[PDB]
Amino acid sequence: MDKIYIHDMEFYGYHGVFPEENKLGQRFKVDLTVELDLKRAGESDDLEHSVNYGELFELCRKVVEDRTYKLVESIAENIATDILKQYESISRCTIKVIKPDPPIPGHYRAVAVEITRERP
Amino acid sequence: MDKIYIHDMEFYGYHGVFPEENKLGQRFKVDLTVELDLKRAGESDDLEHSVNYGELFELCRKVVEDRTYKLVESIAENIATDILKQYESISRCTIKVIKPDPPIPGHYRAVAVEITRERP
Amino acid sequence: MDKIYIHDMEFYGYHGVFPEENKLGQRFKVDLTVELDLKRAGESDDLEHSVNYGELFELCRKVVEDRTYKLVESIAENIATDILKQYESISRCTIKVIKPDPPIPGHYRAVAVEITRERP
Amino acid sequence: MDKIYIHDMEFYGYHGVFPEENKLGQRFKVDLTVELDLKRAGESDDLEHSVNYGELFELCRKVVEDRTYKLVESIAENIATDILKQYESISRCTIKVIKPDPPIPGHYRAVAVEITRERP
Amino acid sequence: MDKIYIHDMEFYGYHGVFPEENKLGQRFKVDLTVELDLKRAGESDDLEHSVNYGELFELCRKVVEDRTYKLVESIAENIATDILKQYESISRCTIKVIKPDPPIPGHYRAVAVEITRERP
Amino acid sequence: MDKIYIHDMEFYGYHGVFPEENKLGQRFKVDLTVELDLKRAGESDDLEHSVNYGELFELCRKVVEDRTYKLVESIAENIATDILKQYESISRCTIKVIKPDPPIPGHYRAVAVEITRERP
Amino acid sequence: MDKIYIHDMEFYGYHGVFPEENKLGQRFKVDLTVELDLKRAGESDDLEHSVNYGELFELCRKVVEDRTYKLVESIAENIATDILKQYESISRCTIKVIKPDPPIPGHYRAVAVEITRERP
Amino acid sequence: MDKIYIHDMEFYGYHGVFPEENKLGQRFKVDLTVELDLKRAGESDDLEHSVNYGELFELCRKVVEDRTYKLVESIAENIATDILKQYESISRCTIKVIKPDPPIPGHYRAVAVEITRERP
Repeated sequence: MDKIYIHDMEFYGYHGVFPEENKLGQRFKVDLTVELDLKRAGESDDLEHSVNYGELFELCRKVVEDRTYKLVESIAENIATDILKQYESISRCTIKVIKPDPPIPGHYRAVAVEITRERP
Repeated sequence: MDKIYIHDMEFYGYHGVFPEENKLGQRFKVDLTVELDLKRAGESDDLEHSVNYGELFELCRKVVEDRTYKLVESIAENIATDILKQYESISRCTIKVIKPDPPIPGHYRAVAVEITRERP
Repeated sequence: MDKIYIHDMEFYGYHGVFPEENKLGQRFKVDLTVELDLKRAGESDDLEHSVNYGELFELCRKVVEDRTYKLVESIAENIATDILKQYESISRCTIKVIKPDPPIPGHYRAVAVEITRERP
Repeated sequence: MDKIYIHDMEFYGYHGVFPEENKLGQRFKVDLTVELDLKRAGESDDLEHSVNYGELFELCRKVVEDRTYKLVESIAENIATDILKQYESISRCTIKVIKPDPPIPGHYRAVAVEITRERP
Repeated sequence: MDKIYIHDMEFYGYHGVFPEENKLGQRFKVDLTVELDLKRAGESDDLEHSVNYGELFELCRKVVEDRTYKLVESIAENIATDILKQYESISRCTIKVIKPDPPIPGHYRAVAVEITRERP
Repeated sequence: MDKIYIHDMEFYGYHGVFPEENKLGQRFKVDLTVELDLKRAGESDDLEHSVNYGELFELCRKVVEDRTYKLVESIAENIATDILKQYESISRCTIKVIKPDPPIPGHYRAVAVEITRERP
Repeated sequence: MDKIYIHDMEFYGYHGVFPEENKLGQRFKVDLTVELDLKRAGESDDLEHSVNYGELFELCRKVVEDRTYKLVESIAENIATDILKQYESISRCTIKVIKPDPPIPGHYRAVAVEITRERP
Repeated sequence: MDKIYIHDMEFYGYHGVFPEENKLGQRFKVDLTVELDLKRAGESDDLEHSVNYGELFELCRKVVEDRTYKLVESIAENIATDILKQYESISRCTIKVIKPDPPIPGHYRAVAVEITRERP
């Protein structure tokens, strides 16, 4: 189905299991995909037949920056949950939450969680 | 099925919902995928058994640069529509339209719309 | 299904078919994907309802750096095997092992092996 | 199924429709994916239960550099054809041939053709 | 002399000569370099003898995001001036203010201004 | 002195010694640096005391795309000359003209020429 | 003079002023440059007349990973000092210590310190 | 003075002190800069007054791929020497020879040597 993307949103949050992460904080990145039929929007050039991605950004901003969880998994679930609650037009969404600088002695690009959620 | 790609075409257009975007303009990027059986072209080395991607580029150039819409969704729909009208050989096409520098206070790589279209 | 990623882990190992590779060694990179239902972890914000990716990293570290095989294929199989043995919560995993600097006179980015493994 | 990759092989060839491309030549890039069950190779650490990707590279080198076609589509077909002829172990392969610097006045990253081929 | 760098700070600001830029805003990037004797700090491992680069970031964040000018030149002049004003130990500084997405119809990576300042 | 940059302007031109290049064309890139006192502009926030870099882009776009030379050296000389001719406040400039895709059989990122010019 | 470089060495260390950084750790990067006359080595193809850069790496790995300081300035000072101490043929060196992921709430690529050292 | 660059030439060579490197080989990269007066060439658009950079590439390809040394220092010395020997108009040159994949157990981007040469 037609999809809207928001690529590589960068936030600074305080999520983590260690209390030392809650004090220091670190970068968190989010990739967003929402599914929805967008033919009526492109047919009509009318934004009410689509979804404002500027709001989609503010949703992820609040979950990552205005809150503090232990698991990045909780970030993905609350982001996806809040997407499906407020946009009935969206049928399904895939949320990827990236932790690029975790306290994992080693060498890597990032660790990440990725979920797909739809309504029952 | 066999596919032709045109990766990361960069245009400068004036699409957007805000009138201040229509005056200033901004970058727009398009990723194109068309589906079509290309065995006969590779078997014969004859361009009429394939599709000239140089024309495929000019199609996207006109829709993004020679026109001004409100929604990038309308860019993807008109690009895909004009592909399917003029190339009967193409069975299906996926159009991705990227807005890398939208007026969204925040931090991200881009927002994008992506559709898949075929004939009825 | 919900997935955990570990992107682009870089190790230095001594795997290879040529004995001259076993003496010199070279870079090896691993991309990891594990499948598992992570709703209960995001619902509860409790790490025991998910998998510690810091351990997931140490698993790949041992297979690539604490051992020496002939084939990178054996790296992917042992990494995936050791994932499925120790985490019953993981249903399926996809392992990609990258050899970026092989003794292949030519020009390329990398050669890689990629497998998907689940329990019988 | 298990897969072997060769990422972003760079060659210099003389393929093209215009005679001016046949004289000047240009860069050509190839991404290769072959499908084959690699458990027996990783189980045994024995290269005869897998495929030498160094030969896989030389196959693409000859088709792109030792020959001159009109269409890049013919490059993908002959590469895939020669893969399936010489390696019965390979069940399916996907070939992507990239033309990064075509004579297309405009702005883009590349144009490319991508096919998937198996035995009848 | 010795140097401290703060590489590629990314902000969202509303600078610009045109009124449409002040309403819409756009990304702004800053590269910072300051010059000072760091030998005492490295020998003694004592921040008392160096400059907190977390403050240097806040100084830059202040000019770009807490203020709105017509010119990016004014960002560079006010960042620099604020530095020599507050840090006696800093002898010289080079400020580079990047406007990656200006309203210039064309194809480019960015435009920027760079200044170097010391005390008379 | 202080500096203005226009980083990685990308054009499509028909420069080249060989006649086949003039018919086919290829990408051309230009890095621009101009030197001038920017202190008045940053202090007063007044473009009257600086140089419109939107014009500096158009000057470069003029030489590369509105003209065809044999040498990229001629691009650099004509860009520079046009700058010192039109901008009294500019004391010195460095022009770098990149030919990323020349017809040189080989493996490389680009070839380029760079000149620096001031008034006698 | 002539120069040897060791570009973008990546380590994991526990440096930092805050106690939480010493417990958690983070990535540290180092760019190394040493200056020395290399003409004898290039003319004679004899390492006896140059410096083993495998040792230069181990010297850097020693300071970053075998030691823990408060300041990255101390990394640079101890790397440099260890170089001029052990390599008579090296006349001057420039050390740059990068902290890509400091606990600074904000958006940036990295912060770093850079020193240059010679003998009195 | 004015300059010509040949950026990131990639070769495959068999240089190295250890015998295992000579048997296996590895990538080698070269950055070239030559200095010369280019004003005549840019003013007259006449290659007669400049240097064919296609030859400069072949000179570099000659030393790296047609020869095998112990040291990368010898690559730089022989590339430079061959340049000042064959191009009277070139006043000075800087050669940088990159060994991206040396057999150093560790994590880094590359090691390299850089020399600058002029005539006595």
